[PDB]
Amino acid sequence: ATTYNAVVSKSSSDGKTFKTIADAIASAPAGSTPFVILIKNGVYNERLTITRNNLHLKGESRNGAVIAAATAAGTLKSDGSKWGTAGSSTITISAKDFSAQSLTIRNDFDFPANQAKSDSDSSKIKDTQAVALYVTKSGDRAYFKDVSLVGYQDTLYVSGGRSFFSDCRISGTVDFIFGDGTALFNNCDLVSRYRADVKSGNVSGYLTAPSTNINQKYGLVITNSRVIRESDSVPAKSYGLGRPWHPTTTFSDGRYADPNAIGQTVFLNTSMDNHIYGWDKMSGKDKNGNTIWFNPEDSRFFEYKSYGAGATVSKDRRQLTDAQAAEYTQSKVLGDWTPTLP
Ligand SMILES: O=C(O)[C@H]1O[C@H](O[C@@H]2[C@H](O)[C@@H](O)[C@@H](O[C@@H]3[C@H](O)[C@@H](O)[C@@H](O[C@@H]4[C@H](O)[C@@H](O)[C@@H](O[C@@H]5[C@H](O)[C@@H](O)[C@@H](O[C@@H]6[C@H](O)[C@@H](O)[C@@H](O)O[C@@H]6C(=O)O)O[C@@H]5C(=O)O)O[C@@H]4C(=O)O)O[C@@H]3C(=O)O)O[C@@H]2C(=O)O)[C@H](O)[C@@H](O)[C@H]1O
Repeated sequence: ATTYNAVVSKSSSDGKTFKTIADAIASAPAGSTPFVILIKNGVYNERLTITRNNLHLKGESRNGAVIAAATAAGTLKSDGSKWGTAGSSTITISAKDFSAQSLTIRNDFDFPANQAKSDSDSSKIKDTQAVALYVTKSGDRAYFKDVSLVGYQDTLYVSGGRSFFSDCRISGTVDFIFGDGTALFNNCDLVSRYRADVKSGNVSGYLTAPSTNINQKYGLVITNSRVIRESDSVPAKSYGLGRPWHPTTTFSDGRYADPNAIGQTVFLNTSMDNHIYGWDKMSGKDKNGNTIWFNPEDSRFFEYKSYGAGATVSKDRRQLTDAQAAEYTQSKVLGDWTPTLP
């Protein structure tokens, strides 16, 4: 009995359909009853901040139903101030029990074109993070099935609660899955993108930059997935599996890189092409204003039965025991939440 409460389409000759996704959401009755919106094939140039609990979007197809906007952290608003990383997001989830199925969410910020600009070009943005999807601390129990997330730097920002990504595609360059949330990814393609601006021998990017608090049991958990390159031009040993993001945070003794954001990234039964070289470090500013490096060996970076050309086992790539791997089942990672579609 999978009926829809609202239908969005590009055709006016469709029937009683909404022209925009924002207008379909608007039609939802107030409160927390389930509301399911069908989004017909088309490119919808909208930015959305979801504040209604129990909201569910279903695209006609992942290939054809697209929600897209172009905004970098360094893009200026009317008041001439920056959007910032969080502010750059095409879709922001600030409610509970959200789901999206069979659709694509993009940030269309043209990172390569930006990088190709002359250094003296005043329109060349330095703050190049451009978030496609941001699940916030108010967005617990967010479920994405057969969803594609497109971007370069900082594609997916996962913060606070639990999220589950299933049969998904996520693409990017630098820290394209990042944040402190519990985010489980199963049967996903994680696509490392070509970088025209990066010299031969230098690092093109990092799949993950977790900021998971040390007292949180689960961070970024990747299972039964495929870590792939976008093209043959993506060089061997050009991408890190993760680096430790210790976010700039305000404390009683000043504002600096969070010492306790000791991120977790775990890969289980995941294929990796040879663009992967291993884990890496990341720098921030400490309480004194000095550079401080956060090292992968000090972080919760683990693999279990990786395979494919990028799957080396070495001292620098710690491996879970079978008994440790059993701790990373969906049931354990997501606790009392079983992701379900309406
Ligand atoms: O509590 C809140 O909710 C909070 O929310 C806001 O905040 C968030 C965040 O919580 C804040 O801490 C802060 O975050 C900063 C930034 O916005 C965020 O994306 C992230 O950034 C990472 C690095 O710290 C940045 O320096 C930057 O990385 C650069 C390059 O951009 C990147 O390409 C790459 O570079 C390569 C090599 O790897 C380098 O070695 C070198 O050779 O250069 C090349 C190259 O240029 O190609 O890595 C470097 C680097 O490592 O420095 O981007 C990183 C990223 O993840 O993309 O963390 C920042 C930080 O910790 O300060 O702001 C966030 C925001 O939304 O603005 C509110 O603002 C806050 O008040 C509060 O409310």
